Amino acid sequence: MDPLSNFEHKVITECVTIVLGDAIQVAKCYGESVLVNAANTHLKHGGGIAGAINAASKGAVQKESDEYILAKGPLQVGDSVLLQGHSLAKNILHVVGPDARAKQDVSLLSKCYKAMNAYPLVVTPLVSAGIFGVKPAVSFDYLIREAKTRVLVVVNSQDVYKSLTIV
Ligand SMILES: Nc1ncnc2c1ncn2[C@@H]1O[C@H](COP(=O)(O)OP(=O)(O)OC[C@H]2O[C@@H](O)[C@H](O)[C@@H]2O)[C@@H](O)[C@H]1O
Repeated sequence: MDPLSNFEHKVITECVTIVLGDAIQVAKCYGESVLVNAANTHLKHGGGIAGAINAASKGAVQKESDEYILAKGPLQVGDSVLLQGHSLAKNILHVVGPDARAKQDVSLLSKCYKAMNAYPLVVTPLVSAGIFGVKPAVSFDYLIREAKTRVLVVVNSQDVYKSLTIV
């Protein structure tokens, strides 16, 4: 009855556990979880996890996101918005990490990860660690520092996983 017994994982803190795998697969195991999307300011879900989440939703995520942006305008870097879960999770928290390519302030990861504490169980990638160019260890450091809730941080690369878990 513990989904983590079926996954390669390491307990990091009493709050945070890191899992090697696919964040969408992990979130599907926890019906009351919130799944984080590593988004951009306009919720245009291209290429990384965001595109996978949109594909998993058969486009419904993008349609919702389109509507949201036209109603409310774009997010600022470091902001987040809770949107529907689309049967992937209870809800999807779209979080806008800093894009190092744009020279944005990496410390805005503090705000990103703080936004997760509103929810009792969160499944998240390492925000800003892919297309956005922030080192996985930097992103993980922020998460570890900020977490005050149950967080499953999920990494799809064994190489990233081992870089973060072997001490
Ligand atoms: N399904 C997944 N499960 C877990 N980890 C994942 C998954 N897919 C990607 N990753 C990893 O999650 C981290 C976050 O990577 P990105 O998705 O590229 O996120 P980010 O760097 O915040 O870039 C966001 C930007 O990319 C676009 O998808 C998004 O529209 C935005 O423009 C990276 O280490 C990436 O390899």
